[PDB]
Amino acid sequence: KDPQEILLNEAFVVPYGTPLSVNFGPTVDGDFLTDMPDILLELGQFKKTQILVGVNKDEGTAFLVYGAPGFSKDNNSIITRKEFQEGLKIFFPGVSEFGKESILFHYTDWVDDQRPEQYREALGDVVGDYNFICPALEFTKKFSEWGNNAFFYYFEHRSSKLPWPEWMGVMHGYEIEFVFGLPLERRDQYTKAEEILSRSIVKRWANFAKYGNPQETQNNSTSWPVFKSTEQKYLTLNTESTRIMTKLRAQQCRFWTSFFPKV
Amino acid sequence: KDPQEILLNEAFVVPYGTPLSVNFGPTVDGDFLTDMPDILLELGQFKKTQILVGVNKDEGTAFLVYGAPGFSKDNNSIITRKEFQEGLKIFFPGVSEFGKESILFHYTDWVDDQRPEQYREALGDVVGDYNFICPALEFTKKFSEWGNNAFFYYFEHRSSKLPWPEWMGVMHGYEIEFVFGLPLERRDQYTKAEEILSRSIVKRWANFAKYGNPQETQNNSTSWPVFKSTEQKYLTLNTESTRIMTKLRAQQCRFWTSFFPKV
Amino acid sequence: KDPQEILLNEAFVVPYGTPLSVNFGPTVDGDFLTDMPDILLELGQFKKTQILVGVNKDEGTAFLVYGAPGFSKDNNSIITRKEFQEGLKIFFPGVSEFGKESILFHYTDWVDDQRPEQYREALGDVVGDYNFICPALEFTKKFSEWGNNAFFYYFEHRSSKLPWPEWMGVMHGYEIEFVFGLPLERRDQYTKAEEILSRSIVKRWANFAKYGNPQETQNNSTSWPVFKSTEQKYLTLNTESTRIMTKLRAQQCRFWTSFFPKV
Ligand SMILES: *[C@@H]1O[C@H](CO[C@H]2O[C@@H](C)[C@@H](O)[C@@H](O)[C@@H]2O)[C@@H](O[C@@H]2O[C@H](CO)[C@@H](O)[C@H](O)[C@H]2NC(C)=O)[C@H](O)[C@H]1NC(C)=O
Ligand SMILES: *[C@@H]1O[C@H](CO[C@H]2O[C@@H](C)[C@@H](O)[C@@H](O)[C@@H]2O)[C@@H](O[C@@H]2O[C@H](CO)[C@@H](O)[C@H](O)[C@H]2NC(C)=O)[C@H](O)[C@H]1NC(C)=O
Ligand SMILES: *[C@@H]1O[C@H](CO[C@H]2O[C@@H](C)[C@@H](O)[C@@H](O)[C@@H]2O)[C@@H](O[C@@H]2O[C@H](CO)[C@@H](O)[C@H](O)[C@H]2NC(C)=O)[C@H](O)[C@H]1NC(C)=O
Ligand SMILES: *[C@@H]1O[C@H](CO)[C@@H](O)[C@H](O)[C@H]1NC(C)=O
Ligand SMILES: *[C@@H]1O[C@H](CO)[C@@H](O)[C@H](O)[C@H]1NC(C)=O
Ligand SMILES: *[C@@H]1O[C@H](CO)[C@@H](O)[C@H](O)[C@H]1NC(C)=O
Ligand SMILES: [Cl-]
Ligand SMILES: [Cl-]
Ligand SMILES: [Cl-]
Ligand SMILES: [Cl-]
Ligand SMILES: [Cl-]
Ligand SMILES: [Cl-]
Ligand SMILES: [Cl-]
Ligand SMILES: [Cl-]
Ligand SMILES: [Cl-]
Ligand SMILES: [K+]
Ligand SMILES: [K+]
Ligand SMILES: [K+]
Ligand SMILES: [K+]
Ligand SMILES: [K+]
Ligand SMILES: [K+]
Repeated sequence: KDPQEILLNEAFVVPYGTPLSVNFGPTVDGDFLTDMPDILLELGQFKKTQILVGVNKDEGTAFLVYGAPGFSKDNNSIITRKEFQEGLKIFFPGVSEFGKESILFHYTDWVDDQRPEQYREALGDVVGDYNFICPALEFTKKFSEWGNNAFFYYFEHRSSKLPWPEWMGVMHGYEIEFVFGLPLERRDQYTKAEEILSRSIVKRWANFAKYGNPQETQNNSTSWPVFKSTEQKYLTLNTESTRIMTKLRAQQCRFWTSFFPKV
Repeated sequence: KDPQEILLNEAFVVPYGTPLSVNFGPTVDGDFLTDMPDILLELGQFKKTQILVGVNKDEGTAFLVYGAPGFSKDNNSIITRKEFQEGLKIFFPGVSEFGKESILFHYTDWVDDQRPEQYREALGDVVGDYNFICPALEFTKKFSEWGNNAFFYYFEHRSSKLPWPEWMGVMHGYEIEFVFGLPLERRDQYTKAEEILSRSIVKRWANFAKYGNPQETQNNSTSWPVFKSTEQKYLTLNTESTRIMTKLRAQQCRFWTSFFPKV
Repeated sequence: KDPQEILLNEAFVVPYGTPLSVNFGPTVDGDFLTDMPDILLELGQFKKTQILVGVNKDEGTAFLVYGAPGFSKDNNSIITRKEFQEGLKIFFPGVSEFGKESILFHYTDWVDDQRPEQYREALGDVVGDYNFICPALEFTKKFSEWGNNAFFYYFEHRSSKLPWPEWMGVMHGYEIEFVFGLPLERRDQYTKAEEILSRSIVKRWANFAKYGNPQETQNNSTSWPVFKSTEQKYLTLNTESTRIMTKLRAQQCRFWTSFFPKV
């Protein structure tokens, strides 16, 4: 077959896709991957070395405009309860009714004003916590239980040049340009504070690669503590103040990690 | 003398007052107070029991409009470096030039954009950290070193009905109405979220008085951990999310507590 | 160029030198030195082995007669406050006025008699603590935090044959002849007690090189304890009594190490 014909048909090999559909991805091949990876991770079979792991504040939002009803990059995407329910259908196509109600339940006990943005925000969190944040935090706990140093960050700066709308917040993919040092180029219309954040991140990544320890040691910076099961400290990355915090998304991940998999 | 004549002359018994002038306050009388209290605190001579201690996010701002030049409750109070320097004169009347430059130094290493509000914000912090926040945190460390449980909070909600302007933030005195439960009165034009914050605070204060432990135990609330020297955990009080944080104002209080007193 | 012409011009490559001017010294070349060394030290990138580190009691004095006003090797160098201030100019040429006042402040709170030698002594200490003693003690703490044994000494014997005057005390460079065993030569007009001190030092250095442990094990000598962050024990070297002491120059080094670098 010519390549186009393979590509054109890729989208349909699946009965129903989601916006995060991975039609063709990694498998347990007996070669690159000798067993189910959940089992390797659990039983400590992996390279012993240091890791640096992190997530952005609004991982799930990018995906809502590729299919969830009531969403648009061109308006404020205030959605109703019903639209929320329909969005869960779109993101959780093979899940029992009870599976879906349980998500609705975990994410809609409002605190508390009847804010119009309640449902729009809950859907972004749902998508981001299940698909990105809770699996990242779970890999870091399990990896670190076998003795190696790990460091965990939570990126909460929204690029001043972001072409997406405000409601989508600190989006998935939009730390990359900080890590690669784009805002160090003064000609580029990023702010002074963005220049400084990128410089500090670039230093911490570089020190991690060279020395295994993602510190910025010269400019009175906050020390990045190791992530240990038990305390679960992480470092926030932002323009205002860098903070040491504990137990990211603790209630949400208990839901995704210990209950949802049974469903 | 008639009372008016005593009152009229109270303001002048002092060569130069500040907006926080306490012309007539507590003294070491040999009776109520048997020694200099700094010495009692240091050497562990005080009632052994539990304490609950806290501060508001912008303690110092209320005072800037009673004398600092360039300030007004009726505009945004953008001040220059020079006006800052003059404000230090107003707040630190008996202090050497070097004493004042040292404050300027600690508080004006900008991060970093040349934001117009830099000087206005630094002056509020200066006034609040010296007069309220660092002495509160220091009393709590010293008290807790002798064995008793202590709990520390940082109140960061600005009342929706605050008649003062926005720049003044979470002002000194404006937690009181939350503690006394004014926003529980639905007729009063506070928001739903304010109602819930006040209800939770009132419960925590009440449980502290009855049981010595300022927990809200029924509504999946964040546990308030004891404040210990070493970890120095505190609880944030706000409408969005309640957090456990460590070492409030650590760099600023090291300045006020260990250096400024020598000056 | 002929060598003389390079040498003649070396002194002027610098806008203003101090008596400790190092016009041409080590650099981060990418070769011998792969990164800024403060960063290597902080992050534990160095040979892991034992170290022996120390300083003399009056490191800074030798330098005062190469430029500080009011100093002379031929008189008692009683200087005034003003001369002190001028000496700080000579030793701290690129430092802000505030930087200089802060030194004056740390070093001139007299205890307390108005002794005429107050200013002369404070200037020697200033020069010695900043340039030699606090950096030595800081390298030893940081080195030892990564697990290796370290030993720290404070040499306080003034050679009986010292051609410099008395006020200059236990000068920089004048332990060397003890380490190399010059006073073991009985023909040389050093005292009996100096002979014994040199013999003990030579033994301790030799045992350190051979065995990693700078003990003198045969003559009922004081054991030299390892220097650990936390306790910070050191050994004094003198003719009368050898002592174990803690936290050399603790108040002065807190000044040089944690505050002065910001200035
Ligand atoms: C925000 O936009 C969405 C997205 O759909 C629309 O895109 C808009 C920018 C709009 O101008 C229109 O061209 C396009 O249909 C709106 O969702 C749509 O809602 C309308 C109701 O009139 C329905 O016809 C559609 O079913 C629905 N489309 C999808 C894909 O869900 C949404 O109402 C709007 N919300 C606002 C302004 O809050
Ligand atoms: C904000 O207001 C201050 C306060 O002083 C003024 O109050 C204003 C609301 C104003 O309308 C006027 O009635 C009153 O004087 C301003 O500070 C003043 O600045 C002016 C410069 O024109 C000086 O004349 C005064 O010295 C000074 N007063 C004091 C007490 O400091 C300030 O300039 C203004 N700032 C803004 C708009 O950013
Ligand atoms: C100690 O000596 C200094 C050094 O300067 C002088 O050296 C002396 C030994 C002296 O005999 C003279 O030959 C030479 O000038 C004295 O400092 C000098 O003070 C004089 C005041 O008469 C000034 O003329 C100089 O500015 C100053 N020189 C320098 C280089 O600073 C100092 O007064 C003297 N102190 C004593 C005796 O306590
Ligand atoms: C450290 O120093 C200055 C700010 O005072 C700045 O130019 C530089 O970017 C900082 N370095 C890092 C790695 O953040
Ligand atoms: C607990 O329960 C409900 C919210 O579900 C609320 O009415 C009440 O105020 C809460 N109680 C406290 C003490 O916060
Ligand atoms: C030990 O013994 C004698 C003194 O009793 C002396 O001659 C010798 O120098 C001492 N040795 C050392 C290494 O100090
Ligand atoms: Cl329903
Ligand atoms: Cl490790
Ligand atoms: Cl915690
Ligand atoms: Cl200035
Ligand atoms: Cl108790
Ligand atoms: Cl911490
Ligand atoms: Cl003076
Ligand atoms: Cl060792
Ligand atoms: Cl001690
Ligand atoms: K968040
Ligand atoms: K459930
Ligand atoms: K704050
Ligand atoms: K200072
Ligand atoms: K000494
Ligand atoms: K200082």
